[PDB]
Amino acid sequence: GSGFRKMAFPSGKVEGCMVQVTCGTTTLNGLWLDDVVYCPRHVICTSEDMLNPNYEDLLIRKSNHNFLVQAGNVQLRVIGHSMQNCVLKLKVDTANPKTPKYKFVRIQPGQTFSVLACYNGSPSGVYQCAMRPNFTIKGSFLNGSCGSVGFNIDYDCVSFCYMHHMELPTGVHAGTDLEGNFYGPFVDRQTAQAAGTDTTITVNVLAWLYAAVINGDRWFLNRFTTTLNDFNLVAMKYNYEPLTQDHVDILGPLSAQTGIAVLDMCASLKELLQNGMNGRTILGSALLEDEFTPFDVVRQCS
Amino acid sequence: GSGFRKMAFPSGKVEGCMVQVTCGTTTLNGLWLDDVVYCPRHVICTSEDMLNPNYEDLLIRKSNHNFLVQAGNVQLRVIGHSMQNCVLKLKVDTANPKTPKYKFVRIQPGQTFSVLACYNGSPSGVYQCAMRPNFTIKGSFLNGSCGSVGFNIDYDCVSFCYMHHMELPTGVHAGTDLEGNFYGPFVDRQTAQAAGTDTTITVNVLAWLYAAVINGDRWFLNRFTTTLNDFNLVAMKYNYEPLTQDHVDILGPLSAQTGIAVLDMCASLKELLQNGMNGRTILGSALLEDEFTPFDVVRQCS
Ligand SMILES: *[C@@](O)(c1nc2c(F)cccc2s1)[C@H](C[C@@H]1CCNC1=O)NC(=O)[C@H](CC(C)C)NC(=O)c1cc2c(OC)ccc(F)c2[nH]1
Ligand SMILES: *[C@@](O)(c1nc2c(F)cccc2s1)[C@H](C[C@@H]1CCNC1=O)NC(=O)[C@H](CC(C)C)NC(=O)c1cc2c(OC)ccc(F)c2[nH]1
Repeated sequence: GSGFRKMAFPSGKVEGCMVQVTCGTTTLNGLWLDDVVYCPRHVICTSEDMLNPNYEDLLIRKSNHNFLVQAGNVQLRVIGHSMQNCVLKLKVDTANPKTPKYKFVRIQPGQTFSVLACYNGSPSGVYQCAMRPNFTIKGSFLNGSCGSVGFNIDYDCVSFCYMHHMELPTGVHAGTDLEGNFYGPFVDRQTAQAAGTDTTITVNVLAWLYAAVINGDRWFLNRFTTTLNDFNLVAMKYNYEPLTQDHVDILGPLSAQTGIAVLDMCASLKELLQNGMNGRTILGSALLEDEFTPFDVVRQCS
Repeated sequence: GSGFRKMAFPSGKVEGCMVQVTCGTTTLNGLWLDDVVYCPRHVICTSEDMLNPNYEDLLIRKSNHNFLVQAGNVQLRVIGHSMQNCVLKLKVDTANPKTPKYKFVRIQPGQTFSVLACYNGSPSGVYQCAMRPNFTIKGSFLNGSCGSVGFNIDYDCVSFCYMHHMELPTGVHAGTDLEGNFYGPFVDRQTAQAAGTDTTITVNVLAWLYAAVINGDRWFLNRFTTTLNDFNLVAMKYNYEPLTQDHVDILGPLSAQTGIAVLDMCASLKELLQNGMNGRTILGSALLEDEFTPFDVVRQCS
């Protein structure tokens, strides 16, 4: 009721769409919706192609009949293929009977989603992640994970937002939306790529402070307010992400529920940043949590 | 390498089993396997009853027609009912086509499982919990969550280990196995109930220290070793469970993968208990985490 546990969405509706896609001996995960399978285009790369592939040229050598698509051990015959940015669309001869109501959405930095981690078309586990401000995710992914998807569920409709492509040297992860456009500055090639410096997701820290208040932990409230501009300028000095107008908007329901204005909570956070945690804790921890969204708090705390 | 997240089992095989069970104005969740629906017996209760319910009496006072079972928006027909401890078994006349392979297990304290949180028969979220040494679980359960289940998945077999009954005043949770026997000293009546004192699950803290090493977080390591007995003396002083030789053996794979002997890792943990974490974090946490088992770590980190 107030465990503030990271909670994933139930994965069944996505489990019902996971397939494997093979070229030669390279097998990736794909997403089967209606009569189309979406997967990372680099399923077509050999070891020698991967360092700087010419995807257009590599694809020229591929026919429908070189792609093995399987649902478990059942083959789906490919009847068409095209490349859209960094994903392959394979048209197949069978419409997925388990296709949920779905959309493809591009998530915003700081938003969260569930990841269904899959190996050889086979679901291994589900966890919740945030899209960091530098457009990486702190996932958990082994060899074989590429094509695993991230999603949100809204009353029976699955919003697909992420497909996995890459691990960076820092151990973080990078990927695309379901139209194949990378989040952040990354490219699908076998190089060491550097992420921007990561920042704290301010909007989620504020959600967490609201959640603390809702559960009666409110020692850190002060009597002051701030302007949004002033707060944002101070936030950046502490490696906190500035608030957007969307962020202020989504804290509105939590503001209404506690009666504490968004900018009063910002002024309370501002004092915690400047004065430190005093020694004390909040909902148990001396660490401020930044991967609980306003929506997550609303969903699991009121 | 992998990264490291609190990971639940894909919940699809359990979502296909969830139904809604109503008796009077009480609605909760049931689990529909073959031609039986399992749910918490106190669906049969109205308000007065709930303080000192005589369940045998209450159950003989019901007929099959009093039980409204719904799968989606299709009423199932109840043709039979019995009671097994705190669980009600409703025989229906239609078998569940999505019934997975399953068994019913009673887990030991320290073991983890996934919880599919449900409301009105509808899956809402999934998360990973551990059975605490005081037989509570730290979940996120609200009104309407009763009948939600916990489970592990073992090679396409679902092991059901938990059904949800109660929130304690402290905000932790209590429930039964699928045989209807409570974990811990709790009772299904409408009263405020305290738990015994909790302890930290030491074998899990060690597994998580191994996960930290595998993911490149090493500051807490030291050159020392301890005996198992001396480790246990200190552990028990700090309210940590004793580590058995069986625990040592189960950490073997992670020991091998990292080249850190179990009793070396115990010396690290002893220094963390005595000296604290001195402002640093491990895998982003400022507290020692005890809700990953050795198997959880192995399965996730190779
Ligand atoms: C995928 O699972 C993919 N694996 C393959 C494959 F084996 C053959 C062809 C295509 C693909 S996609 C994998 C997921 C990684 C694996 C480790 N944890 C992960 O999340 N993605 C990769 O292996 C990608 C593949 C490119 C998109 C073509 N490469 C990297 O993630 C990668 C390469 C790197 C180098 O190269 C010199 C240096 C440092 C580095 F951090 C790095 N990362
Ligand atoms: C269930 O979902 C159930 N709800 C009902 C119900 F509304 C009517 C009849 C039967 C049931 S089972 C719910 C889950 C709880 C609700 C809050 N968060 C949860 O996880 N379980 C309960 O409400 C149980 C029911 C008993 C088993 C009979 N009761 C408690 O959890 C409960 C009762 C408490 C009191 O009673 C005076 C005091 C303090 C307290 F913390 C407490 N908890």
